[PDB]
Amino acid sequence: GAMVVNCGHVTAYGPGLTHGVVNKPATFTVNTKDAGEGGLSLAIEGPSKAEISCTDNQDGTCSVSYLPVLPGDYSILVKYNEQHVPGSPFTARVTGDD
Repeated sequence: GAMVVNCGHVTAYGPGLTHGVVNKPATFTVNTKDAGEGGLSLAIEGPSKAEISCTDNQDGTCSVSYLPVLPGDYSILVKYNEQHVPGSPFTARVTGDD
């Protein structure tokens, strides 16, 4: 196992890779810390689809924002330069309220 002092050039983390909330915005964080200013990409699968928005900020992240509209096992596909990341895929288990 790794430590916090030796992490990779580009990472994806947060509760939005592993859980969800139907009809309220689901989010997680990505960080191109030695990879660059950005340029990575995503795709999301499941029983249903999402809009996969993002925000630039001033903190160096590529902050991802999506919206699950039906309860399900929403599979994140992270890619870095045309191929998948070292920990891909991920699966956001979205729970419902109605």
